[PDB]
Amino acid sequence: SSMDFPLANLFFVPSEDATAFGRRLRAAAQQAPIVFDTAFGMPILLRKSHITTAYRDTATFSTRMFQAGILNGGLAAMQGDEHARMRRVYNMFFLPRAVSQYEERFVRPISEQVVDRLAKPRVDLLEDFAMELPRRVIGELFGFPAEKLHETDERVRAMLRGLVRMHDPAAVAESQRAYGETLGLITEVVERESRDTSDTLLGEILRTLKAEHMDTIEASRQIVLSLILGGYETTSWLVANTIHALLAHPDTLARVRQDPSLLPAAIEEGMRWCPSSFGVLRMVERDVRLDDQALSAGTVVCLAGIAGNYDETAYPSPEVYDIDRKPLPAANVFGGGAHFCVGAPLARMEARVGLQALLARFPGLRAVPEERPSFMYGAKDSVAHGPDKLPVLLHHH
Ligand code: HEM
Repeated sequence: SSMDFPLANLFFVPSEDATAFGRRLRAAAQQAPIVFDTAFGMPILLRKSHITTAYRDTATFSTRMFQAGILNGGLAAMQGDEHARMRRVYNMFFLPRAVSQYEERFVRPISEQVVDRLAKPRVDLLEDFAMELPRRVIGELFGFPAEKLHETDERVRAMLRGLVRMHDPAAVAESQRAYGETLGLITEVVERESRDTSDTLLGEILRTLKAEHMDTIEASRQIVLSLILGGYETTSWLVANTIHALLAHPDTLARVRQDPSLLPAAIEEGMRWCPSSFGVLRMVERDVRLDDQALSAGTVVCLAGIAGNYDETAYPSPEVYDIDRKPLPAANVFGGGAHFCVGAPLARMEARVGLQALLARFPGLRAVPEERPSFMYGAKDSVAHGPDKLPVLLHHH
């Protein structure tokens, strides 16, 4: 629902160049501050000043559109003080100390097992590594088998598609259907790990929720749901895009293999160069003017904060994957303001620890030379921008 905005098609466009997405967004930002994306179904805010303002004025740009779907009752759908309260609690699970504990207890072991398992006939690091690792990690946080989560794949994406394409009745309906079909699993996990007294990081989370007097069936389900949507599906694509960036720049890959301390930068520059999400959705709560542009109350819009990822003035030669950029580029993929991804520290860590294992174990790692991946937003019916595959050779050396 928009007005005088140029039509555009920025998201669902395949390209063999992983930079195409970023460039397109940037190119559109230079033509106009707001466009209407016909495939994505809403006005897209592209100018940094509009976006940074919008992240901070939550009463004008709210997350109330999430109150009408499966995320109702979760953190993202909360507003004002209710959100602040609950965010305080979600924050406790992602503190540096907690995140390191997860690294030693789960993510390092699991990443090593996942990687050794590849030493397989025809390796695709998307399905065999980037999807595998986060799924197994969530498996272990729940005390639940990873193969049972793997069968939720199509449901997890159906759930997510209805959170983005909410202008689409069928996507919304399938999102609800899929949640209902996954409620059993989610409730089971909650019951086992809220049990008498047992031991999963999930158990610790549920005991914390109770200690803070926020223990409800909805809250417990929503946390579990978060861990699935973010810590499994969304994290996968961040790992995939980072890998691709390294494979596509073998000098940089070599440097990183020789000095793993370069990994955090490799990941942050990854998020700039080849971002896995677009930003965020927001509901305009009052008629608002943004320079010459007008938006009506009731319009859902997208803040495409990644349109700055290719601003030459901030990141010269934006097409170039340069892990030496300093300061490191600001991570627009996690959103902004009060709703900024609370799981980021876990996600960044899974990527670091997973990649380090991979590069340690296969010095010979390289892309298969003329099977170029294809990139688009909507890859595999997800809500990520990502490759369709990442075929690799693990030797010579
Ligand atoms: C790794 C586990 C993850 C978990 C458990 C998780 C969880 C969450 C939660 C609960 C929120 C809502 C926070 C709030 O409203 O205050 C959130 C927001 C968000 N997360 Fe994640 N997340 C994860 C990973 C990721 C990854 C890898 C990405 C993107 C690459 C991502 C992108 C986002 C974005 C863009 C938002 C903002 C939505 C908004 O501001 O409206 N997250 N995450």
